[PDB]
Amino acid sequence: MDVFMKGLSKAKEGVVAAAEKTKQGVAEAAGKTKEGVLYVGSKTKEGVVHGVATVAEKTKEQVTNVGGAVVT
Amino acid sequence: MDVFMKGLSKAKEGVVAAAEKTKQGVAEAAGKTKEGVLYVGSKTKEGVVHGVATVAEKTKEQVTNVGGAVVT
Amino acid sequence: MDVFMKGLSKAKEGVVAAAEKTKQGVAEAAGKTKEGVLYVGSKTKEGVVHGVATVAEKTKEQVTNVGGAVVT
Amino acid sequence: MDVFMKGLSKAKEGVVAAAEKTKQGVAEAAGKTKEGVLYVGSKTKEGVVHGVATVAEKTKEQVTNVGGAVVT
Amino acid sequence: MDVFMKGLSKAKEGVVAAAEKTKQGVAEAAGKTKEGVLYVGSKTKEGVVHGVATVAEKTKEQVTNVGGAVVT
Amino acid sequence: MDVFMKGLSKAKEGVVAAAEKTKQGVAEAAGKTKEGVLYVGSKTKEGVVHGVATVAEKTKEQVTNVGGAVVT
Repeated sequence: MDVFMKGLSKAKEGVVAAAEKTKQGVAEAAGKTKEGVLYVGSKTKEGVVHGVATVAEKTKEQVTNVGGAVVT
Repeated sequence: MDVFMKGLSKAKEGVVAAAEKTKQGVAEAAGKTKEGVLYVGSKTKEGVVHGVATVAEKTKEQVTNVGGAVVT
Repeated sequence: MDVFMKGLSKAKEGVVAAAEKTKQGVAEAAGKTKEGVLYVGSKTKEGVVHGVATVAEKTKEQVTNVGGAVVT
Repeated sequence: MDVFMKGLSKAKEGVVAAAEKTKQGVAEAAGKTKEGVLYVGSKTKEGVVHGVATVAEKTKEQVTNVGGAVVT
Repeated sequence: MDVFMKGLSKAKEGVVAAAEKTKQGVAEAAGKTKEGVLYVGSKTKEGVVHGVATVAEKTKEQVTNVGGAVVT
Repeated sequence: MDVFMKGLSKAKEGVVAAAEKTKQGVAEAAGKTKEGVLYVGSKTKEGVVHGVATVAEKTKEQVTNVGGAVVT
């Protein structure tokens, strides 16, 4: 539940770039997150949690652009 | 539950860049986070949590841009 | 639950850069965080937590930009 | 956005009564309430607010029952 | 945004009564309340707020019951 | 945003009563309350606030019960 607002992003002879909560080359395994969570008289059971992640880029001469400007 | 607001991002003969809570080349394993969490008369059980992560970039001549401007 | 506000980010013949709580080349394993967490008459049990993380960049001639400007 | 849950309300030779957030003989005028309200880059204007309320019961021998049991 | 939970309200040869956040004979005028309210880059204007309330019960021999048991 | 939890309210040859944040015979005028309120880069203007409240019960032989048991 994220809110993103941008009023009047004006650019003239320039660059108005903006990159929010971006993931790039990220490996996550068996993680638990909780935001704005309410438990009232509740029960929760959970067994073994097994997770494995991997991010392997073998790269050369890459131009990656998640938002913004790249002039090469 | 994050809120991102930007009013009048104006640029002229320049650069207005902005990068928020970005992850890049990040490895997370078996982590637990809690933000704004309320437990009321609740029970929670959890078994073994096994996690493994890996981020390996073998790279040369990379131009990565998550927001902003890159002029090369 | 983070709040990001920026009013009138104006740039002229210059650079207005901003990078918030960014992670880059970060390895986390079996960590527990708690922000604004309330326990009321609650029980919580947890088993063995096993985690392993790794971030290995073997790199040369990289131009990484998470927000801001990079002119090379 | 209220939640009301009742599990196994059992009664035997007795009374299981329950009255939640009830109003009775209540007068409200020109009040403003806000619960879980989020304003993001918003404008709000409001003129004169004129309100008048009145609750007048001229009564005798009344048996009022909002939930529960009344044995007279 | 209130939560009401009741597990196993059992009664035998007795009374299990419960009255939550009840108003009775209450007069409110020109009051402002705020619970869990977030303002982000917002403007709010408000004019004169005029309010008047009144609760007048001229009563005799009344049996009022908002939840619970009344045996008379 | 109030939370009300009750587990196993059992009664036998007795009384299990419970009254939470109840108002009765309460007069409020031009009051301002704030709970868990966050202002970020926000403006708020407010004019004259005029309020008047009144609670007048002229009563005899009243049996009022907001939760609990009344045996008369």
